[PDB]
Amino acid sequence: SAPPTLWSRVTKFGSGWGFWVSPTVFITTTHVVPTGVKEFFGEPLSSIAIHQAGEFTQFRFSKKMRPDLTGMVLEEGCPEGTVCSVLIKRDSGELLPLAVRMGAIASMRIQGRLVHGQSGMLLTLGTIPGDCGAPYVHKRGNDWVVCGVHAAATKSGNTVVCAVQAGEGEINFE
Amino acid sequence: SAPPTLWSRVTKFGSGWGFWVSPTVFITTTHVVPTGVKEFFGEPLSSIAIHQAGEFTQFRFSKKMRPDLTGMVLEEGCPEGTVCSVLIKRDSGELLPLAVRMGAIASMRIQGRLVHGQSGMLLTLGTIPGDCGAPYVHKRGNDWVVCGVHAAATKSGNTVVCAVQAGEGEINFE
Repeated sequence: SAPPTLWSRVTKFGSGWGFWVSPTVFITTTHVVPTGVKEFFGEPLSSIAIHQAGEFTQFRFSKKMRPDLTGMVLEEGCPEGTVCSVLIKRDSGELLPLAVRMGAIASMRIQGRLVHGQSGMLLTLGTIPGDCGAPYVHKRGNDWVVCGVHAAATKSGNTVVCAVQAGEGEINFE
Repeated sequence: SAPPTLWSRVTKFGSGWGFWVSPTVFITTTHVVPTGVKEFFGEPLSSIAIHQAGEFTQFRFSKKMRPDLTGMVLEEGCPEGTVCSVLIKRDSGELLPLAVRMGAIASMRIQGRLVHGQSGMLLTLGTIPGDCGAPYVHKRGNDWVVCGVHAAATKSGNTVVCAVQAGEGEINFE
């Protein structure tokens, strides 16, 4: 079970959520990012290094925004076959950690677009519209690491997709 | 473990393999299908109903080619999260059943192309060039069913991709 400080990194943001990886680094899902604003968390956009790759968005602020936090490992994608936890917060405040077995990084057709991400199968009460941005995490030893942020899910809800940093690894026909 | 008759359905074909689903139906991987020939298994192409969808190829012959076989269930894709077996035959005759936990149906970038298929993670000695066409199977009760045919694999070999019948199911941003 995630400690309270880990949950405290999960942060309401735009139409979804985001995650404080460190005092200065915040990750979220591209499509939830508020548009037509001049600031994020009170900081002018120009003072922020905003990196975006498909559905994966990262902010690095020039000042410490969460100095209470230690830096956490951000993996480029979740270990295939690993059971990760999606740290879902609901608007009510309810915490809903969901266990998901991670699959492959690939592109999924989502509402007309081919979206690069990583799929997983819900093991656990699933994800719902508004959950986008919630972090996918797992433990390595006594530490938690984050590997993706929630983006989408199948109609049944049994399959979820998170945005990741990793690109398209080498696959060959056999 | 698969019975000898199940293995007997796995059939050398072109640059890979194919699988007899029934006395008249044979499935294989599109890219292994021999080109510039007039017959398959001694039957004129015109007497064959050849169906192709991406890397999934199916033949239905107009005569019984394997009357020794009972019809087997062909699933449109493998159950996500299920441990399937890839029934690999090697050119030497060696049988190499590999256990693979199946992931999501999606598109993978493979040598420049976005290829529709289903990925899985090798659990078990992996797949090698020449294995394409080998069936992905699992048991339901006392029966075996087939759900895909081998197409490709990552450089590490830890991730494999089979061609399937199923199309792109509904996914929505959350």
